[PDB]
Amino acid sequence: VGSLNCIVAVSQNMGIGKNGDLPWPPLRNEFRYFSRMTTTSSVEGKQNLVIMGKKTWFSIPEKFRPLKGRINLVLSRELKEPPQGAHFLSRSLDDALKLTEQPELANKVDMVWIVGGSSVYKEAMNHPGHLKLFVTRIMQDFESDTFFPEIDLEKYKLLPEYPGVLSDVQEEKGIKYKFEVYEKND
Ligand SMILES: Nc1nc(N)c2cc(CNc3cc(Cl)ccc3Cl)cnc2n1
Repeated sequence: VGSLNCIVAVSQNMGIGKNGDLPWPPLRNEFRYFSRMTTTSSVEGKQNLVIMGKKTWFSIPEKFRPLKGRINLVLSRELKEPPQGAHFLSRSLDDALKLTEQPELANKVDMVWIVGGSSVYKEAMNHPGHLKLFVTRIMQDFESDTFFPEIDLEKYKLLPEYPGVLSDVQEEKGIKYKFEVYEKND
């Protein structure tokens, strides 16, 4: 299995959701970036795995589920089988990553991308090991009801650039944003 990664877009007051939708109007190129980063696999004959909580799964418009070209795994203790359109179900993050070593996944998965929501991000971020965060900073405040966990900069180093990742300020629908990549290894 390849690298372990979180990807997120967050507003200036750390918001990632309001009522199961984006705090901000849709940003088409920002989404294109999320799709390209999560879908692109370095390794022939493998796909990337996306891991998400139940609420994150149901927040994706039906037409985009499952995320195409990616293996889709949902996390839930309540659900007893993968939701309609999803591929895998695990009770927890540690379980999902364990499954990634089983015969049925071991040779199929390249990168793993955690795509939300708050508790799954939080658990990943303080679990020892090599982890990157791909963070889009939406540089305004947006009313939100779910939030990104604190990034501990003592552990997470902001990379000065990354191949495939624009370094400069982006702007869509009047809203400035920028892409960042953080890395820890502990
Ligand atoms: N950088 C970044 N990282 C993520 N994890 C993202 C996740 C999504 C989720 N997809 C989606 C979700 C809702 Cl709530 C409404 C409509 C759509 Cl198309 C969209 N953009 C993302 N950008």
